[PDB]
Amino acid sequence: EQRFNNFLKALQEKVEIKQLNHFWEIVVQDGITLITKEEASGSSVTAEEAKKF
Repeated sequence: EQRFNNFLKALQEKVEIKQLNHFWEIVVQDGITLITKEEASGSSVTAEEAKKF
């Protein structure tokens, strides 16, 4: 859970800089579901609320 969670955070941060003809804007509007890492609690929910927007 935690290793893939921080990996997901790293890769979503990385994809959040490629400004192309199509990019993570679709992933932005994909915020209808879990788009931020969550391991058990604590830093998980805090990072979720921080990266919700």
